[PDB]
Amino acid sequence: DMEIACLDLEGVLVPEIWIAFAEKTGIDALKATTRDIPDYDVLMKQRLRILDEHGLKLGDIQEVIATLKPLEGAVEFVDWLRERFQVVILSDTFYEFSQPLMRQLGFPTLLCHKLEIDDSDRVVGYQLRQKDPKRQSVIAFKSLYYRVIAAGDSYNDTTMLSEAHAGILFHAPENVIREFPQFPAVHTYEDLKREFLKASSRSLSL
Amino acid sequence: DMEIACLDLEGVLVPEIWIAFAEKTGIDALKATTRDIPDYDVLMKQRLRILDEHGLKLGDIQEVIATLKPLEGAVEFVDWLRERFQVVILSDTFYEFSQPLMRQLGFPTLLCHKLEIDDSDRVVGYQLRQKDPKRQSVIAFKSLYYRVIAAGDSYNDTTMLSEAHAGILFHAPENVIREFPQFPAVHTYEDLKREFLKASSRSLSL
Ligand SMILES: [Mg+2]
Ligand SMILES: [Mg+2]
Ligand SMILES: [Mg+2]
Ligand SMILES: [Mg+2]
Repeated sequence: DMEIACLDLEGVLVPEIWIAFAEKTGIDALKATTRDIPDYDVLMKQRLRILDEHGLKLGDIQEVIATLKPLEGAVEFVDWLRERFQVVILSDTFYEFSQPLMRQLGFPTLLCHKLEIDDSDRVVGYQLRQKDPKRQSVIAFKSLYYRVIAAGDSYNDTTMLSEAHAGILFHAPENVIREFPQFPAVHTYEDLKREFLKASSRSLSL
Repeated sequence: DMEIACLDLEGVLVPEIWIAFAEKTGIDALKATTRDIPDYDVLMKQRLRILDEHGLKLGDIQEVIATLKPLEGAVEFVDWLRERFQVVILSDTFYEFSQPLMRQLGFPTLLCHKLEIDDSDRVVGYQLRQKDPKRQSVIAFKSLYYRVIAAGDSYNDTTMLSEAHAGILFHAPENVIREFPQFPAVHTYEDLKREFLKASSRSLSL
């Protein structure tokens, strides 16, 4: 009966940060995701190039991300979940990029990657923490004898969902839902609550 | 590099929960200690029996514990820490006893043990998650390539502190302080902040 709820960040609790950053700054180029560029090391090399070409330092970038908001209903959902589970966020975001949004969620433990910042505050590099990081985080909780219930919205979440004791697709695209019928797929926070209740070994209230 | 701050709960952020609870009830028989009964299983079995004899269901217990508050300054300290680190609380108490205190700290991730609750809300047993749970939690975060900075107040916390990359003693007894000089020993939240800054590999502000 010892359970950790692991959540993806972008698309589950907050908007896709780079697309939202692109929308705020008018830099259309930054709307690009893995659907356009598969290799995260390349995409991260590129995104950082574009930022530097626009003279956007870390402080500048954080100013923009500070104007973003959690998805409607997301904070209430996190509050509900924290009353019932230990809540850990597993994301391929970066600490320095996501900080203003994480504050609005009450800074739940976040397991993600980091940036490399020079003495002039420029984003020159990044470090991926490890391979298959969300799956490996689930393994770490299993080593502590936790049952893990995980929710994610995209293909890059399916290893986490498969490794967990129970996985839930939230707001997932139809292709993903069709490819992974083993996970319940829901698209409202209330329904997501109900899937956490179904997956739990405990008797919990909605 | 990437840093998790692990905090012991009781004595660092909140009062010793069992002892405070037993005092608040006025029931002398609930006040027996590990000194009176050094076998923990026998002690816990006795506690559960006396609770039941006095009709104290989980809801009654939590109502009493909900009158406890975090130590003066602990709320601010947790907030300060969450701006700078990923924060995880480690404890040898039970989820059901800590829940009303955790709520007051914004429900940071808590890795601890669990009680067994029957359908009538009676406390009918307990489950320890694993041996040396705090030390093993540090090992789990190391398996995800985190550097761990830990703080604790007791002799038993020293396994956790030794396992961490940096350990800090907070409100520790003289015997612990002197036998473990490798951990800086402090007793105010401001000094605790300063020890987290010293232990960090990153440039962080007070
Ligand atoms: Mg996502
Ligand atoms: Mg999505
Ligand atoms: Mg303690
Ligand atoms: Mg103490």
